[PDB]
Amino acid sequence: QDIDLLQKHGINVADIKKLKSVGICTIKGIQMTTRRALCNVKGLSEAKVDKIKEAANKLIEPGFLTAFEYSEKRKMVFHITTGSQEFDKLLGGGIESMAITEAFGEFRTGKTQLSHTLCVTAQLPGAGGYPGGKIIFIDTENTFRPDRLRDIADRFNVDHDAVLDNVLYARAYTSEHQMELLDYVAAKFHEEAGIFKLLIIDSIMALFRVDFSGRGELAERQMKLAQMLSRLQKISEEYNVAVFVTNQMTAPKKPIGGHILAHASTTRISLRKGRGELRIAKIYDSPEMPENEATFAITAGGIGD
Amino acid sequence: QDIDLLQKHGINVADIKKLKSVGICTIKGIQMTTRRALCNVKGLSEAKVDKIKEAANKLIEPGFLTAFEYSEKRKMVFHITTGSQEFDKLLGGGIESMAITEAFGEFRTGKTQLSHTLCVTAQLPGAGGYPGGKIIFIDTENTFRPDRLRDIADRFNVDHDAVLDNVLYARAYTSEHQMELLDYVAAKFHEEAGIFKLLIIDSIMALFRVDFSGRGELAERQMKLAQMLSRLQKISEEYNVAVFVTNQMTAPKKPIGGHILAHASTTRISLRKGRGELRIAKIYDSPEMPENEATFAITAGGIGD
Amino acid sequence: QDIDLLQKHGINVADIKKLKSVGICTIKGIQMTTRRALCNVKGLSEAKVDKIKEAANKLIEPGFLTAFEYSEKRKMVFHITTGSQEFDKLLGGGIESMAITEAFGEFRTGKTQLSHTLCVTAQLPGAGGYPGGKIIFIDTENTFRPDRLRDIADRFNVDHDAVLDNVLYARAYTSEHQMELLDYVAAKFHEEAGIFKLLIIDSIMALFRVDFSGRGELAERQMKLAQMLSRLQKISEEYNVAVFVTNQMTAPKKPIGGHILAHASTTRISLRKGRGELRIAKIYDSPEMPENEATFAITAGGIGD
Ligand SMILES: Nc1ncnc2c1ncn2[C@@H]1O[C@H](COP(=O)(O)OP(=O)(O)NP(=O)(O)O)[C@@H](O)[C@H]1O
Ligand SMILES: Nc1ncnc2c1ncn2[C@@H]1O[C@H](COP(=O)(O)OP(=O)(O)NP(=O)(O)O)[C@@H](O)[C@H]1O
Ligand SMILES: Nc1ncnc2c1ncn2[C@@H]1O[C@H](COP(=O)(O)OP(=O)(O)NP(=O)(O)O)[C@@H](O)[C@H]1O
Ligand SMILES: [Ca+2]
Ligand SMILES: [Ca+2]
Ligand SMILES: [Ca+2]
Repeated sequence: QDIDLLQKHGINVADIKKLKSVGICTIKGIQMTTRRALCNVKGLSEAKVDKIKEAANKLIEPGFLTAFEYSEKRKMVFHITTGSQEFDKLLGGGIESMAITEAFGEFRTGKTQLSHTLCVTAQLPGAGGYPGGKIIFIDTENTFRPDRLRDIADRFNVDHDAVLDNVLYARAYTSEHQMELLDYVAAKFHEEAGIFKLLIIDSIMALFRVDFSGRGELAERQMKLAQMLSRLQKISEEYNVAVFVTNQMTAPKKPIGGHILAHASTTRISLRKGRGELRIAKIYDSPEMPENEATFAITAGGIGD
Repeated sequence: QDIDLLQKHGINVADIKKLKSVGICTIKGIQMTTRRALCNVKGLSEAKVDKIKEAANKLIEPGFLTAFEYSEKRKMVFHITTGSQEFDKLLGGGIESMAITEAFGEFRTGKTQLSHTLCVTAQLPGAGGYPGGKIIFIDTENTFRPDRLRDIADRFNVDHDAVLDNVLYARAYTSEHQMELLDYVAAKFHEEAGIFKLLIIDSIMALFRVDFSGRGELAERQMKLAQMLSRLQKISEEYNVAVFVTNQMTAPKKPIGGHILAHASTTRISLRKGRGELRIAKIYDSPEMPENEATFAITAGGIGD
Repeated sequence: QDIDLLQKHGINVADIKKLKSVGICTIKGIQMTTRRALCNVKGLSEAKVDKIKEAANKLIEPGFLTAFEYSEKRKMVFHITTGSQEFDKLLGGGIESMAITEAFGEFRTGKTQLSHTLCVTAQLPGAGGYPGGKIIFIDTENTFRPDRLRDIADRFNVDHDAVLDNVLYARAYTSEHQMELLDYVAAKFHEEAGIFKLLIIDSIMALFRVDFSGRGELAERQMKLAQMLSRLQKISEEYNVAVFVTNQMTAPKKPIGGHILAHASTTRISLRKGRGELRIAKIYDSPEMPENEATFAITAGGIGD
């Protein structure tokens, strides 16, 4: 899987070290990057930059699978529960494993509360044979109170050391620091193979919208979101991890980011408020599920019924 | 912390004094600042703008902390009491130290009275080992009667010189003067390290709403509030100070500013009137605390029971 | 104070006379005015609009005063008596000098009678070293009977020429004529420096309600009250004059204007009727004084005991 099986095909050891310096840590990463981007590194000319693909084509089929064989391949996709059974019923088992899930709401609809339950409920063996692993959290506003996890660790009856130890945390201060933080996401996913299960960005555009205030330069923000919306989709397919992002709204309402975020998101969940601690969850833009509604109440312990 | 430790890591003295000219005085202040805001200072170009960042990369980890190590880091967050124990119980210890707290009410619900007690009660050693320091006050309507402090200095039994000397005052006349006044906030926070504890803006939108009309030019204000709502969040994290702002209402009521202020605020407290001098305080949009209520009295001495 | 002191700091005579053409006649008047309101005068563009502000920056500190130094600065605030000692005791010395005071009542509670005493009692040297000066009156219904002053001039034992000569009068016919009348208020305040002490608008909303209907176009008024409620607060701070407005009521009662007037008013006095010629005065929304009551009488001579 890693860049070590290419040595027994023709590729020398002087190119392997330079290949891992750019970011490529997997064999699927060589087939996910174009030749133009591979020729932007000093030490590998076109002649030698095309020879690595020849050895990368004899490892995996560049062919056409039958759709019956593809359903056998799509049984490694897991599903992470939310904490409430009516809401998992809405998403069709929970949060998908090779996709990007978005949630947007007004201001108190429970977007940080949904992300705090997933830091606990994804370390627990649930349905479909899902074993449970560690969790990366990237927070952009400030809202990662770790004492809130010790409320949700009690209703699942797990100890507080093993639930505060499998969560890794890093705050991005700006959108460039949000960009450079995904290098350490891949470097942590690769050296610990298969014991990371999801990745949370607390908000993708708390830092994007603020930097580019001007209307005139707005277009570039759409070639810089498009960097990390496909960077994020490629990370979820090499390492088979879920991706959960949350979004804010603007003013009679619609989320921020427009059509690029709405296209690149596989599943969007709208969140609005009911009486007291009840909230409503509708489905926008899902490939399988229809537009239905549910009801989750924010309790001491996060999402419930 | 401050910028002399870059000098031993490859940066000459020739470019430090221009980084102190825009406003950056902290190692974290370069991590808060983009590579975009670092190019429009005249005299720093592209192959030399980068080497400050990678020499800032050796002072700090750009890594991923475990959440158990983050709880060890979040013991520098203090809590400032309000003046009444039932109301501190509602907020969970008082006013948080790395966040933005908002309070809105109708017209006599006690928003200026709550801000006048915090100019006295934050100079007093309270719970959690909070030592007590000085206070910045930015007032936008007119309501900073300093003789009201000499009513609240008596119920805590402190002398009147030491309670009128640790409060700094400046009135913003317009929203641009509100913007340029935060430069002197950082320049005062930096030369007196650690002996400033909070920052009060008496109202954020007494001046924002007036200059503009209605939907004629709605956009210019939501990218100009978004400047000083993240300017204010960044100041609270470099220097570890609390931020307390108050808000007005409009007409069956909801505050002014909409979703940008409602998103950027970590904690909102609604205030409404009871019989006589009793008021009610509900919680809107908190990351830890649930929606409860409490009663406080506006006595001679500010907030009481 | 006035605009000749900018001439010695780099500004030619060519651009002073156009700043005196929009209405700005004071060094503080440039600090009250944005860089936005300074561009729509034709003949002043972007690289030259800025240098007035930074040359206004050397006349004053843009800094932070200690609150002990601010109490030394707030001894130029005077207090004008009402005519009765029990009612001055309620307001804490009388009518404040850098604020907006509102009085509302049912229909015969004595709002015009209170305004007729202040045209006499403010020309008399009272408490706190208040010397006494001239008075601007803006009337909106019709009720400025000048023979009523010659009843109140007798109980203070002053002659009738010197009490009918220091009162200037102008009736606004509509709310736009109410708006354009504040230009002559500033032009009269500036050429006679320090010998004007208050400003009375007989009712702010006798004219702001006739022009607009119901809910169909409610907004065009809020954005237009908010013009002259901050226009009026800015006039009171450049020239240090009191502002007294009166308000009407509607139907179990509350005044007209809602939350914008209730926020922008520093002190509100409710007025209701007792037996015969006794009235009651309660305090709504004061920054210093508590909610108390004080009966006053409407005699031949206005307000008494
Ligand atoms: N411990 C708790 N118990 C019960 N309710 C809580 C608790 N903590 C927070 N809440 C409620 O959860 C809501 C806040 O949820 P939250 O996920 O923070 O929304 P949010 O979308 O992140 N707000 P924002 O980031 O500004 O958009 C509020 O209604 C709180 O009252
Ligand atoms: N010294 C005092 N003792 C008792 N009550 C007081 C005192 N000073 C003010 N009050 C009361 O406090 C209330 C005013 O509180 P305040 O905090 O100024 O409200 P506010 O929201 O700032 N008004 P506004 O700025 O126009 O929206 C009124 O009911 C006053 O009667
Ligand atoms: N010379 C006087 N001597 C005694 N009482 C008087 C005299 N002139 C007027 N009054 C009384 O004072 C009151 C006048 O009320 P006024 O000052 O007009 O309040 P008002 O609220 O402005 N009325 P309105 O303008 O219709 O809302 C009435 O009760 C009169 O009877
Ligand atoms: Ca949140
Ligand atoms: Ca106030
Ligand atoms: Ca009248």
